[PDB]
Amino acid sequence: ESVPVLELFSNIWGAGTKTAQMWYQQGFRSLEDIRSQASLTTQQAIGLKHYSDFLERMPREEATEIEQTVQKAAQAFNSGLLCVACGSYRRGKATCGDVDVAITHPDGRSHRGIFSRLLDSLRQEGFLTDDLVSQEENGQQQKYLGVCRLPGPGRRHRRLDIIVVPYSEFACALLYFTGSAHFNRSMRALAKTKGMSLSEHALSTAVVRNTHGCKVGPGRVLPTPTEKDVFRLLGLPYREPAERDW
DNA sequence: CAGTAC
DNA sequence: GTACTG
Repeated sequence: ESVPVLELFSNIWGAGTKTAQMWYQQGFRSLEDIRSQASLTTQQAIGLKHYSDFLERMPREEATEIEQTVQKAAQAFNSGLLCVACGSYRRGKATCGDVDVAITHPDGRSHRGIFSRLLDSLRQEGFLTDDLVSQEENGQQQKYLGVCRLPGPGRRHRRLDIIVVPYSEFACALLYFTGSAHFNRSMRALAKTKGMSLSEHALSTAVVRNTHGCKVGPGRVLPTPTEKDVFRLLGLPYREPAERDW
């Protein structure tokens, strides 16, 4: 009966195995026990009150409405901005556990300062209901993880991820956000073999390494306007997102 | 460390 | 395999 309890606790957002185990040793057995007695982070507190909803996958159609809600608000600030949903949605599978949204501008200048008031604009609609994390200091990009909910009767809370990237990095950002995770690992794993490096920011060549293969060199960054450029520079056949669902 | 994003 | 903040 311990294993199921570790399952129950691990399905709380923000809680993993180490926390589930600690909660078990404290004698906690139910979600009610956790809510009333355990020390929760604001994250864990939010994931616990949205436990059922976060546990339910969403239809592709509803993920569209979520992206468009983001898209419309973002563009109101600017016509130029691109709001492309990634992750499970872009890979084209029928259900989504979350909605990943990448945002950029063709020029590479107009994207700055939007992130802060885009989030503010969404909160006024009543769209955003909770915030999980913010990474304002992330290179030239910002990432937000929060909880939204579409207008209307009988609607569930959903996990929402927003990142804002420069057009110089829009390629590797999409390559990261669409995934999948296993797919991203394998591709970056191949980069180490070829003496390169792949991040959500850029693909880099001439990357130095030591005897034990630990990285000591930043390498030089190769310009990649789109997803096909990085695929080509890696000596690999391009694959569509649907083909990326590993 | 632990948990998370893909 | 990278890369964040908690």
